[PDB]
Amino acid sequence: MSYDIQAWKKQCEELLNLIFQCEDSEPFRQPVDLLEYPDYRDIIDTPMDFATVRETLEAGNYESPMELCKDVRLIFSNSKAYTPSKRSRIYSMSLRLSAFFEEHISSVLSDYKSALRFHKRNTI
Ligand SMILES: [Ca+2]
Repeated sequence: MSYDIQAWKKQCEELLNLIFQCEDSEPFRQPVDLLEYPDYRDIIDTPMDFATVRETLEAGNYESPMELCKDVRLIFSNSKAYTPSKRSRIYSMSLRLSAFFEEHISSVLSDYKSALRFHKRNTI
């Protein structure tokens, strides 16, 4: 629907589904095992992963798609910070998936911004 403040929830649910099914998401699907990799929290302040993102959205615990976007971007910035070189195949995966996410999220954010101005201002 045009001017739908709820539309982002379905749009982001679909986008996450397409990310989970993409081979490039494999390293990012689940929280890093902090017991297997006990230096991970030495480097990364705030772990994030696509399963946490998907559960947060399904729970209704994101206020806006900007919040979900900030979490997804944290996945990719965490991977950049943790991986040791741009030669890492894991970093390479994070670049391909990042570029895919950013291509699709822009219209979700734009559509949400317009919907919210309508929600706040309309005299229907
Ligand atoms: Ca790095």
